[PDB]
Amino acid sequence: HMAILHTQINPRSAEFAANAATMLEQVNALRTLLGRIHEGGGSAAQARHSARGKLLVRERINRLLDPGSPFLELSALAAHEVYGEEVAAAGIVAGIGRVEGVECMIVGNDATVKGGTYYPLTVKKHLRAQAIALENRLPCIYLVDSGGANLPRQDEVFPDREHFGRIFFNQANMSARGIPQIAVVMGSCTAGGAYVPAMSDETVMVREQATIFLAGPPLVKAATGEVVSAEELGGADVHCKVSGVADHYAEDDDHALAIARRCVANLNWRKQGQLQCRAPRAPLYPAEELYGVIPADSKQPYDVREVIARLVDGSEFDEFKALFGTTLVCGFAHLHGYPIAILANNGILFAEAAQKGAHFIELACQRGIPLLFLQNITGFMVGQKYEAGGIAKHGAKLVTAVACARVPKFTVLIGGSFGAGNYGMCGRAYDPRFLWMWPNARIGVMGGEQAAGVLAQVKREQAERAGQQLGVEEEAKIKAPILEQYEHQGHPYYSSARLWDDGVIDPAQTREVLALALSAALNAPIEPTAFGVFRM
Amino acid sequence: HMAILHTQINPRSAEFAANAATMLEQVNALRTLLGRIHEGGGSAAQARHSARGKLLVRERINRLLDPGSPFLELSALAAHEVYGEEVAAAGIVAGIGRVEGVECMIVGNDATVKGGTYYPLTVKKHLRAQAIALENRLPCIYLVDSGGANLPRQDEVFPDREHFGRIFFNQANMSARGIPQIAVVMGSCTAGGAYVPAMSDETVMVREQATIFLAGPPLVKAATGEVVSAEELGGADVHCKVSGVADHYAEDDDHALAIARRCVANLNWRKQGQLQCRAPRAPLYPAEELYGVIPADSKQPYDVREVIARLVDGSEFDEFKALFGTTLVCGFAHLHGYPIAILANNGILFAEAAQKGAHFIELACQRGIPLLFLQNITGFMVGQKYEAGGIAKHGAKLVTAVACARVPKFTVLIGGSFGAGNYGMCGRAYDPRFLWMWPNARIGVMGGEQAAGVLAQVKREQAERAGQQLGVEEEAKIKAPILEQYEHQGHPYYSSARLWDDGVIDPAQTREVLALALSAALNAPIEPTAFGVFRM
Amino acid sequence: HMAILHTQINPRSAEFAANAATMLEQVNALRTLLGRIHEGGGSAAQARHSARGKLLVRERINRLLDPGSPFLELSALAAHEVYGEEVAAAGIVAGIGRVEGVECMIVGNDATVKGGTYYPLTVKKHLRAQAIALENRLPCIYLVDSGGANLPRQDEVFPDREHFGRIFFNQANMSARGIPQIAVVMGSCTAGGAYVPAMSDETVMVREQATIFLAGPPLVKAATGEVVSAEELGGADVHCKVSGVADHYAEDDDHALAIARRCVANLNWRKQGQLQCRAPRAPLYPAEELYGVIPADSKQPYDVREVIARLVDGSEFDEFKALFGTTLVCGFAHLHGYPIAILANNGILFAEAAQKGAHFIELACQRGIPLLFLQNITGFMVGQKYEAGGIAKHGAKLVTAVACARVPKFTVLIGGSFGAGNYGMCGRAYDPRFLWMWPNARIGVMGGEQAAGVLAQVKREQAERAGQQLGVEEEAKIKAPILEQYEHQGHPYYSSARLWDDGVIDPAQTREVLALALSAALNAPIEPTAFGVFRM
Repeated sequence: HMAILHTQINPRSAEFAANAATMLEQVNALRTLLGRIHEGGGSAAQARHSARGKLLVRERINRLLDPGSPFLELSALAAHEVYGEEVAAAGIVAGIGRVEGVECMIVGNDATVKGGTYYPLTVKKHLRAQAIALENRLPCIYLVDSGGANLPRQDEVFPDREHFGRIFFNQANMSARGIPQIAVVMGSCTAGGAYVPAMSDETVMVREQATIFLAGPPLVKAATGEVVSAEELGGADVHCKVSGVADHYAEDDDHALAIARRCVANLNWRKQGQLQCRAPRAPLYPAEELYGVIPADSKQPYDVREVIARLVDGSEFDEFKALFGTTLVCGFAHLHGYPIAILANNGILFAEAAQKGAHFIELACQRGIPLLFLQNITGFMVGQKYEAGGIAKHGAKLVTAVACARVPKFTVLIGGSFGAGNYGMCGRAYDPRFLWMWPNARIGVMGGEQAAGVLAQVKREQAERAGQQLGVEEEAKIKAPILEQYEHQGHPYYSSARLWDDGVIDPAQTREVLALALSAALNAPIEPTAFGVFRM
Repeated sequence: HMAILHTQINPRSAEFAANAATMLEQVNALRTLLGRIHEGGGSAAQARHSARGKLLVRERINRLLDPGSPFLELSALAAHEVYGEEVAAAGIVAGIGRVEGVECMIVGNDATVKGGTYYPLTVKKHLRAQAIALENRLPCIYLVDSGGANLPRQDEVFPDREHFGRIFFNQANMSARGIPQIAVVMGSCTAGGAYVPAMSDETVMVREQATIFLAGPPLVKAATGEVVSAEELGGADVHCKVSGVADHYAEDDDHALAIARRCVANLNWRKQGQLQCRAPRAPLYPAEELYGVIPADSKQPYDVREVIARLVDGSEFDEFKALFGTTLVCGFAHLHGYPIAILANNGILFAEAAQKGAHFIELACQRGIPLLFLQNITGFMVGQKYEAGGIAKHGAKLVTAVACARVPKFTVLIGGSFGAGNYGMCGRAYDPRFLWMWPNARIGVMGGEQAAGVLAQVKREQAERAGQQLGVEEEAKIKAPILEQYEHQGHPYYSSARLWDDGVIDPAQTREVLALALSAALNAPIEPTAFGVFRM
Repeated sequence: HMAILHTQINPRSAEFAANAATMLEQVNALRTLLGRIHEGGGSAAQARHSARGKLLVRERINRLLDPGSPFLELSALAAHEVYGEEVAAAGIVAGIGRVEGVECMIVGNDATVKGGTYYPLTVKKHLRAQAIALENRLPCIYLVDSGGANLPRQDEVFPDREHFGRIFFNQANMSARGIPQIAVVMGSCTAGGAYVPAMSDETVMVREQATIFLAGPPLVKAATGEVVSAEELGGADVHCKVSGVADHYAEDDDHALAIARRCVANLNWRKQGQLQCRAPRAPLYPAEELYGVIPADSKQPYDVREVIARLVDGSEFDEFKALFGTTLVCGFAHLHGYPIAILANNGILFAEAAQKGAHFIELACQRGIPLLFLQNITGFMVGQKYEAGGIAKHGAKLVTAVACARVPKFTVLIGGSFGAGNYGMCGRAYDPRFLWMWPNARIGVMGGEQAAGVLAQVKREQAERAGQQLGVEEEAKIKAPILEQYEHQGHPYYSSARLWDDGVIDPAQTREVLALALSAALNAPIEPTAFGVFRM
């Protein structure tokens, strides 16, 4: 009770309503866009797929999952506005859900989106799902239905370390670590794509539908003159009865998914992570109040404890160093019964805030407690006295602690994510198990207004050094392209299309997403931490 | 002696001379291009740098290295023809050489190239050098001299996992593993760049020259009105005497490099890798004969043992399964006294060749012997009988073995690198410690001629299904853009500019590069291998 | 060469001569006192011992050691001026020397000193020798010749954790760790003392001389009326032929020592510690110049680098953070070829000096380099701004680093050792492998002058609050007992008598003692370090 956060927010105030209006405009747009993405290649394409007697990928996932199972979908906005045409969800629906009680990473190709072909971001998404499965020890189920690669961009799909070949490196190394690899082939699987089922531990194929071959009919004809249909070349009868490239023969998609559930039921699976949990308790304030907590003006300060109060159990928060380095709020809580250690920005980073954050992370790592980072950061304090005071080495303490911490880390961008502050708050390069972004958030090497000031601040010198002065409209016009660049490149949709995050989410779903992610992370053991040299 | 490879090549034949002419045209072009890249930002830029009393980056590396030390330079062709202007070596010179007898990874910014600013490929190159240092346990020395980031492309430099923030994640985790991180600041170091020295274990700064600050003079003026020079804000006096962000105060570049050598002399360094070596012996045939070994026609078969004979000690090679799966040559040898296990393409991959290769890799992993992959691969055999014979699962055995092998692996692309064959031969996604490409090599998801045939093979159908036939010139014109795409995207310069490889090399330097790489790899221990499930 | 320390000291100056006079007065007194202690119980007692046909303990050690072997003697000043009578070296001569090439801890009772009975400090000395053997992995050889315990002080010899019973706990646990325990019984061994040979792995006894029994003749007579001589009760014939309490029967002391050498020759001993060493080089300046380096006034500042220059190889020293936190000098060197990391006081501790020292210790622990602490410390800076600046938490960083460091640590008190500064500089509670004290050094919770000021500063208030003032002689008389207390309790002889150190040494022998200690420490492996939470 003494740890309870008492809100100073009034859901009925004019300020709260203005904040909610600004946030809901973005949340409503996100819901509408996700609804469109759910349709894949669109009505006509979905109809052609169903006419082939195939279940759509989202229906396949629905039937694969235990009835009523939550599904944490990853990167639904992948590829949004990137290519010359729509490539919904980058052509793959991926996420974590329960199958025979086991949390599995499910990756399914959407053949209604450009025939299921792999664009550069399709590869990135398949690889990110595998990184999450490796880091959290999640059995993988690949629902294969892909017609090939985006050839005009083959140089961005095939050769490098993070290109298509890495999918198989990942399958083999996960299998070697005892993380089961299951493939369900439900359509085309050609050339290197054949290694998805061949390099899976168990492989199911749908008869008179699925095919697997290193070289398809056109290439066989071209190279040998041999004429053969896809079914005769590599259909289910060939691979389940003769070659053994597959292990289970399914009558149709529904049967294939039921066999995949049987495969999971026989994994003898045991979760290895352990935390001291409490009975879950809900926060004391409704999640939808988060819509009115963030000021409509992204530069306006507010008490980030108001966000924490709506995410944690019983709105209880035991704050660490509450009166020191007050621009970084740190403290312990529970979320759906799991103990968590929270770091949340509450102003510009000062050296004392970075010192505090590093010490707080040392406590969480000593105790094996997961870390939650709530980012709203524009930068550090500036000026001669701050640099002389060593702000670079104090920020370094925080970054070293974040980088070395081995407990599961989770990051939510609830406001700005700019410059070096992103690193100290566990941005994407610091491997939080999952990173999500709210619809109001923005990210960039610097804020657009700062970047614009430099082109302006400079153009003025070029004018003065000519006995002239820049006018008001003149300066506005000079700044325009830069402001536009940062708003475009920093928008949640731009970030999410490129997988700089695992999803843009409705703020009111933050607690649910974190609860599913924490449970998933506990399939793997909580590891001890070794810190590198701290520059004192 | 019984293991000696007796050549069937005649250095005086007309065929050998034709092959040599074709190869030397490419080798001569590579040498000329490397000579140009050595000049950095060019004559005028190098002159402005020297007039500031600064040593050029390659001269700094020359003085840092032990006298006479070989230097294995990484990715000199980075960024070639990628941006709208020349960005020589992507603005960083990186490589491995001896400093006080210790093999160190040296990464130096070239301030004569766009002020040392970080373009997207500059970040990729800095990260690749750190991956090599982590994987081979090499102390790192960063010669910092960078004016910032390529802002128009900030979205490709800053936010994601493989962007700028990963440099610090890497420094901290290497420090935690006991791989020393040394920074020598010799120019500008601003914003997030300040974390290079702040997050190094020991940091040297050149007085009245080097500066370090999270926010520079322009930003301090804009935010507080405070006017301060770069030297007063974060010069060596400030950071060595007051803040402690730096640890060593240098009088000039020469002194800074001498202090860096003292830092390495006190690392108490011991190499952890061990192999049973023999006294080194040279091959029996001159390295320059390699220029005439590769047929001028890249599609013409030749005996790859002729390449092996010119790379290994005494030209001795103990071949494994010589008469089975003969399109993949496998065997043991020594290179500069180090035992190695070689896999080299000698035709199209058949199931038996993949079976053989997987078994051979099991022997090398059981014994702790490094693997060398010589790639010249166009694909697998095609047709109904090959797919029914399980070629996909036999290829899978090879890929699983390559992916799981924990002994040091090295890959040289000596011809084609196409499709799934790239994976089984340890392409970039399989983490060979180093991967190099010869000047005649080509890489792609498929060969340009195969891709062209599909657009053609198809356009003919569209014509026939119209009672028409495609003419000879008509077909040539249809195929032209595809052939061009694959030759452009598959050229060694295109691959190397993007770091799909660690360097395009003169074939005659292959043995030397491999000897330096093998020695470097032995700073780390040789690890045991755990294989995933093999699909029998 | 660039790392060479160039002295600013003139061996011919008047100041140097004054310093040397003050130091040599103390060094000469120490040599004379050690010469007296060498005589044990004195001429008559040594004569009675020799008349029994027994070799004196120092002659036994001389014959046990390899010819020419150095001997690092521990705590020769133990018990000096503690009891009502002389108890030279607390009745035990202990130290490390080579026996059949193996560095062994030798502990020999001196039966000429109070019949070899154990006074409280005799127990402390025996236990300290065993702690050094356990921590450095040194085989132990106990030359037993003790008549019992100092009964009037039995409560300080027998019951507690650090009392006599701990000797056997130590023998058993060292044997369990594979650190050989060898006993050579050369005189009396009674009651609990019988467990020295019974709990040794191998035991030698001198015939018609050595005896072992849980209860001697007087007690057997008192309890059973049985009359038996010591020889008949527990002589060598009884224990080597009948009971098996001993394993080797010796004709005389000389033979017993030769058998002990055979026992060591068969230990199959291998040293487990490894460092990257260099060829040893002498310092560039004579060791005897150290006599003139320390100012005659213990409160006068001097450059501690002048001490370092006369201790390390080639007088080479690579200083870390030379211009920051300048009151704590930190840097790397070699001593008799061994790499070492030195921390040396050079003024009052400031927060920056403590930060620097903690960072320096992190480097030494990361690299596995032994630490050398040269203490001359009076305290930390005082006042409101220093406490507000967090001096307590910055000092805490240094103490945490010292406490957790697992590399071998060595401490030499070359001046003051006062208050909390003692802890941060690796005082006795921080387990340096060895701690020595120079003859000019002083130790205390605070300096005598500060303690005296408080009694005075206070007595003045009591006088003023009475309308009176304290006179000059009055104040001097008030301060007298306190100044006397601290000079008496802080003198090297007082510390050494109580084993707060392992020996008071001639400053010119510091390098030799450290070289023997470093070699000894390398019998054990160099262990990695785990730091506790650093309070940032």
